[PDB]
Amino acid sequence: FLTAVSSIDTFLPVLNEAKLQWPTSALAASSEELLGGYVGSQFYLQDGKYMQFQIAGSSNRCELRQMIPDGGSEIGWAVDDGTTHTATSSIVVPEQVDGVEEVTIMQINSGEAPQLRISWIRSKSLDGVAYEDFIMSTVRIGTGDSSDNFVKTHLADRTAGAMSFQIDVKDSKLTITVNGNVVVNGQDLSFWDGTDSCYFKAGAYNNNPTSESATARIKFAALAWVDH
Ligand SMILES: O=C(O)[C@H]1O[C@@H](O[C@H]2[C@H](O)[C@H](O)[C@H](O[C@H]3[C@H](O)[C@H](O)[C@@H](O)O[C@@H]3C(=O)O)O[C@@H]2C(=O)O)[C@@H](O)[C@@H](O)[C@@H]1O
Repeated sequence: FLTAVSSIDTFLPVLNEAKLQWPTSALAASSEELLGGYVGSQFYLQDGKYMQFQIAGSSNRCELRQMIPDGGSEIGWAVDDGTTHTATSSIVVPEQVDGVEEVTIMQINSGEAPQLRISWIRSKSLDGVAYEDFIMSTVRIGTGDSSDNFVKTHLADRTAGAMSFQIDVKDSKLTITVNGNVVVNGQDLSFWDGTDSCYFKAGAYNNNPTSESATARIKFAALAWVDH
């Protein structure tokens, strides 16, 4: 028997502003369904306190997608609309099983391309330095495929305990704070000026696994998205 995330109060504010995509982008459960006790092995309350996402398969996901609150439709905002768009979370990333290589855990996405992904990464060299078992940001500065279209940053090595995140977008600039420490300040997002389709996401999006059956697993102790 699995306990529903909505059975406690911690996640109700964000569930009231999200739909869940599982196991792919096109298969969704509404905010109303989440508030109404949606539960499954893919999305359940773990140890009485974690909103836990699980997903296997290349590019599959179990992921919340920001909605207008109170039964509203899909949100779309802009990096340059004057409002500060903020996502906060507290995440326990457990040890990922063999075959899981990268798990996107928070995003800014849009109708054009992902402006930002925060992901757990098994192993990667960045700017001549090798990192392992760590949390990375990937920011798009163009629409192409080559590395010049991205800015990738080591944020923090994965910790045993919960790790806090804050993503702030204001006036075409991005700041990321991890465990209270600024790890990106004032990253330019002006390429995306006028893109009015941006939205936050969070959960587990499984990128480039080496096994189709290996299940990514991510635990949220807190998640909120706000505007101000
Ligand atoms: O050497 C590197 O830096 C790696 O980057 C690879 O190309 C990446 C690309 O930089 C980026 O991470 C992209 O991200 C996509 C993501 O995985 C999801 O599929 C979805 O969110 O869309 C993202 C996007 O298009 O922005 O994925 C590719 C990738 O192949 O994983 C390669 O250049 C490779 O050399 C290397 O692993």
